[PDB]
Amino acid sequence: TFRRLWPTIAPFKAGLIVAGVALILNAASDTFMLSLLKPLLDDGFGKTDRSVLVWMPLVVIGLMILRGITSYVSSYCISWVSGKVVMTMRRRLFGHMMGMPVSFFDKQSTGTLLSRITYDSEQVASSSSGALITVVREGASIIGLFIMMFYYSWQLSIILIVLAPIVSIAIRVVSKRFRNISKNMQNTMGQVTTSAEQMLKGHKEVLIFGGQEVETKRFDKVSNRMRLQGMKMVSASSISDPIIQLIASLALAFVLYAASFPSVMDSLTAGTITVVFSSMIALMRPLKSLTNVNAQFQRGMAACQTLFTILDSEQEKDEGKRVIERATGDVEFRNVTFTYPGRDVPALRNINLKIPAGKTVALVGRSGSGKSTIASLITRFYDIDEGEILMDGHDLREYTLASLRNQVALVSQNVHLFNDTVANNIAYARTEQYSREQIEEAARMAYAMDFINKMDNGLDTVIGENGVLLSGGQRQRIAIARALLRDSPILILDEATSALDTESERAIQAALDELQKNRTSLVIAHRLSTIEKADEIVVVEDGVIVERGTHNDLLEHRGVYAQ
Amino acid sequence: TFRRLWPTIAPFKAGLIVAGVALILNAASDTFMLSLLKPLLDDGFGKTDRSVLVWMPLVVIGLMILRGITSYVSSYCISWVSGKVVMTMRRRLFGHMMGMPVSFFDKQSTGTLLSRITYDSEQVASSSSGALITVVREGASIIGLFIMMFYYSWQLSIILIVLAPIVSIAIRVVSKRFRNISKNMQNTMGQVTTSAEQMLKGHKEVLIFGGQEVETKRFDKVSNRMRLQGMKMVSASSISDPIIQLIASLALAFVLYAASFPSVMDSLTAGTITVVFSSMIALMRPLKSLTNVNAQFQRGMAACQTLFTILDSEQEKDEGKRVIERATGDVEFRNVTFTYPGRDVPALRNINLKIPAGKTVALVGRSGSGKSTIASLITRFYDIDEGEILMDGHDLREYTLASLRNQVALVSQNVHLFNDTVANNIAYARTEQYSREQIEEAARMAYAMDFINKMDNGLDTVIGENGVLLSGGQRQRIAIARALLRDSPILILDEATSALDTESERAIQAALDELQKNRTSLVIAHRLSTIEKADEIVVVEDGVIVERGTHNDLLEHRGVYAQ
Repeated sequence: TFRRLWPTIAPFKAGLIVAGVALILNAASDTFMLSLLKPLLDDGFGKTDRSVLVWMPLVVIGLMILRGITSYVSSYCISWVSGKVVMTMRRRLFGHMMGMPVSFFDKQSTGTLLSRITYDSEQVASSSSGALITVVREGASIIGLFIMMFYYSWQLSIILIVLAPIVSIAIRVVSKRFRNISKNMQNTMGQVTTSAEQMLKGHKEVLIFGGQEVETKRFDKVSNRMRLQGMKMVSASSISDPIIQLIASLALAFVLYAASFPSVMDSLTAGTITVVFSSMIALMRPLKSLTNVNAQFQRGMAACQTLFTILDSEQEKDEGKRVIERATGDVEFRNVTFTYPGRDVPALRNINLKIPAGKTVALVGRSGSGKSTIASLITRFYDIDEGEILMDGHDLREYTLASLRNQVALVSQNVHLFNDTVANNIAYARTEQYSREQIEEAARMAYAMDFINKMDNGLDTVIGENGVLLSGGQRQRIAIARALLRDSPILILDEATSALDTESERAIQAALDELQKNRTSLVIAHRLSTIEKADEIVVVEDGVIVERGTHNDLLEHRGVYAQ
Repeated sequence: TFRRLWPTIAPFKAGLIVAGVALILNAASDTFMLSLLKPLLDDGFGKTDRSVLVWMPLVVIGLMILRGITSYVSSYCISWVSGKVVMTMRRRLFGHMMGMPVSFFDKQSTGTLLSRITYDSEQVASSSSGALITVVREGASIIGLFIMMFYYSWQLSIILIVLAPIVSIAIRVVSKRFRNISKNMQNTMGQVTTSAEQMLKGHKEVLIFGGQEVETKRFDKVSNRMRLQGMKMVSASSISDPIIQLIASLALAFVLYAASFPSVMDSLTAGTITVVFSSMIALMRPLKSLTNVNAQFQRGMAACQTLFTILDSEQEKDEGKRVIERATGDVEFRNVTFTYPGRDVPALRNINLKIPAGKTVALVGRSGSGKSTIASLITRFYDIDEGEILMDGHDLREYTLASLRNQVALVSQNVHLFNDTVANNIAYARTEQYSREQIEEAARMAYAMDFINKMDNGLDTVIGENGVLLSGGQRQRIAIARALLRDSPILILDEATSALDTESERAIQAALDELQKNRTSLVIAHRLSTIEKADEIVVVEDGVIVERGTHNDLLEHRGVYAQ
């Protein structure tokens, strides 16, 4: 139940199994390397036999080469499984995030989603594989050390297997106690840090009201309290390991005393006691690691639960089913009002605008509200809170999203150029339904083939980031070319600020009459030239419409039309 | 950095010396613990059978008690030094931050200054002190271990002091080689991660054009590349430790093979070789710890350099020296252009404005473009780029900043409340000057008797870490009381209340009557009732004044009155 991850890692069980075998060999390498001490001392520097010290360097090098090569094999295989489960997790996560509605993508998570794909998904497999290493390698180290101690000295091994659970619980209970103490001290330290934050935050009022003398005198007390809290934190942290080592040394002294008093014991040779004591020092580390393996694993699976919440989150609802291809019917807004998801202030009041068929009715004015969100409403980026958007005699909630978004083409300057070729970028998604002849025809009709064909290889060069890096005016032309692959009877034109693209601005306008040759066009205009050729103008400020005139007819209540 | 840091830590050299000698004793303790093996293997299981195995465990417990006590003493004393140097660093840094211009706080550095107060100031003492811990301790371990070898086996100790330079340079060079190998792979991983980010930042375009299939395919490609880069990165990272251990094992095997010669043997007892190889295995850690010493001290000095760059930055320009006590003169904005720091668009365009003394000149901006900056210019938060503010017949560059800020008083509902008494938050840096009777009179004139009675102790209640949680109206009434008590000749009413409450609203109205009846007030307004009561209303849009008259006078072109 706590995993919900085994199906994803199931196809790669071979890597886990071979990594476990490699780690078993890794632990056995150190176990045999410590077992070497008995021939090193008994057969070596005890009874004089130098022949055992001739091959002892060679067997040390052999076991160390085994240890290095099996450590690398374990790392490679466990990281291969981690890499492939990360690849599958990121693949599913990205496939689900692309389908998620943009309201989730808008300001709920914008830069941390890369961390979800990159950092948290890495952390899941990193912590899980670290836990598996720490429970296999170190567990087998404990088992091998106890086997060796049983084999060489079953008496001291019995004493050690009596106290090893005892010293394990002694480590675990004091670690938990001091970690809880450190958590309480951390909470207090965070409170004082937030007090310092509040001291820093009112910088403007310190300058006017009085000066820095009182603030410095109070920060002296706050920083002294921070210093005392830090000293107590590090004191509680540094009193932990000494106690653990002291209890481990109590166990060490008990084991050494088990060789002292019983005359039936102390039949060990020098090598046997050396091995059974080096086994204790080599067992201290696995005992310390096995106690903390569950915390690491639970951290990993907590990150994995965080990554699963996004994975199985609500996706973009596709309840509408009306399929539409080349709608000649026009869009109409009837008292539709939209509030931004995240806020409560309606940025768009009841809109009764009906944009006609084939016309170029624009929207004028920086409303700081749902002026731009009408574009989002046409393409169903943000679902309309109340009202109906009726295009071609049917509400947008009835249409299939895939068919509907094919009807609408969005032209802007903030255009995400996909990391592909120019031909694929201006024929994205439907890269096979348009052939390179259509690409050339649309580029020539876009008044944009001159610089595209100038661009290195032409239509087959790479347009992506860290590439040719076309400009914003050139991005307008590329988006217009993508729209001039047609199959988009609804045009929505952002127009940006129209920062003097000049012959490319004339390209935008010539291509705009080419688009509006048959397209129902809604322009969120910031250029008066588009207003001049606009057949109708509706001006919205602060989410409320003020006029529905037409340029010179609109000058009855001028306001800011001159500017 | 350390050259200029050392005076700061100089008064606390006693703690450094005590921690250093404690670490010397800790190193000596663990080396004596290793040295105890020679009695254990010679006078114990060796030639002399018994009469040492009660001495040995008792001395082991004593040495481990010494090890724990010395470790805790070193941790506490080095933490005391770290605390008393970080407290001085934080105090100096905060005293310089309070003196820096508001432009430094306003988006040149966000609330992460707290981190530079807390985190990057800690890391220095965390990196330096830890480096010292790893300098004095591990070196004293090294100086211990070789001596422990020299006392027991000079023959093997010569081989080991030949090799330990060789092993040290081998460890250092392979570590440098593999870190240099790893950082290039890290750069490539960052590049493909940025490519994945650019894939993520196209969600609107992908949804419009239905390229989720193409996006999933290209993300499969980039995620496979990411997985391969991760596998190569962890391979390069995990091929380092095996090579280090193999080189150390070559050194160990060479030592052990040299022990096989008759010249080295015939003097190494069972305990002598045991202590020699125990010293060998214990000598692994200090060398890597010295490499980590160099790395840690470099990182700490980098952080300290960052903090010093923050410390020695340019401060508030206090070149003016003219002192003003009661500024009864009219204020004048005369041909003034202000540009926001970090931006090129002038928030305030070149415009002229008179602020007659004793009059409530109202400044009206719906958008806020250049509205609130007029309040900031008088208080010299942001220095005026062009033009002079002729206050009382002199430029503010001539006036001393302290007196100028004493004359003016900013009033808003966004006023932050200091974590002091209400009697001290109502008089900041003036509670020692204005007596409690004046505090009572200010509370009486502030019409905050109900809210000051909501406080428990009343006049002397503590509004600390949001202890009382005064609301926007309550906070505005406290700031109003502060303005009354300080008796600022110039008032700047933010009027950010924006028609909230009634008793607080009438309190604001009556209190601004008490204030502005004998006090010039540059009011930026949201409530239109204040605008009607205002004498000279100045409508400001896009940094330029459009209409400078009365409500009925400039009703010819209302602009924003009907809103």
